[PDB]
Amino acid sequence: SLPDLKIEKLDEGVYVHTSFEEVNGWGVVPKHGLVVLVNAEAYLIDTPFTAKDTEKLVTWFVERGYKIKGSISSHFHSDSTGGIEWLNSRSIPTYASELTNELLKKDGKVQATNSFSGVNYWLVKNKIEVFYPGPGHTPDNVVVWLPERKILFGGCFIKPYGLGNLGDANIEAWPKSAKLLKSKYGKAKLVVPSHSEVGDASLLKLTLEQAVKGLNESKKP
Ligand SMILES: [Zn+2]
Ligand SMILES: [Zn+2]
Repeated sequence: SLPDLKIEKLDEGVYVHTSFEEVNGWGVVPKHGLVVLVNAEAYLIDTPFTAKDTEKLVTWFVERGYKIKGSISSHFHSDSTGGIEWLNSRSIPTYASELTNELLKKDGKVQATNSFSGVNYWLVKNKIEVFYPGPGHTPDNVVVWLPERKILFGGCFIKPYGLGNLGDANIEAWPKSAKLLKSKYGKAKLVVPSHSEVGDASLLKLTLEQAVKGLNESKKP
């Protein structure tokens, strides 16, 4: 009564996990995150929505011989953070920016056990980089960059065709943030949005255009 968790190889050492929720007005919405393999260590880039799918995901990798070293959540909404509590319960390190952890707390959610400040953060040196482009979809949204394969996980900041719900957005800042992100990751081979298909670096430009339009629409009565 709700489509099963998918796990699909995207590139060498990189898998996309897709979990599903019904969202009022939007239908059955896929949520994409990654699993990144560094030698025999696995890192979750976003959790699924639920504890149950987070556990399915972890078990798939552990069964195949990988050690779950950590998760990083790209923003505070539950499509990035739903599994943090379960991971914490299993003593799997969970990561989020300081600002994401603040907004988890404000939202009455379980926090990541580890936090980081600043604009650039290496989760794994030379392998998994976290970048804060500025506010957009949410105040805290970050992207995750995999330098070896030139893969950008955009999370819910990358919105090539429409912005989604602006309830927690900073629409005034989003164009400036999008310009920064576009300027920094023109090199991306694959850009992975949360809620639409994988594309290339062109999704950075499309997101900027959407942000610009959305800011314009915000200024109409
Ligand atoms: Zn969100
Ligand atoms: Zn989302």
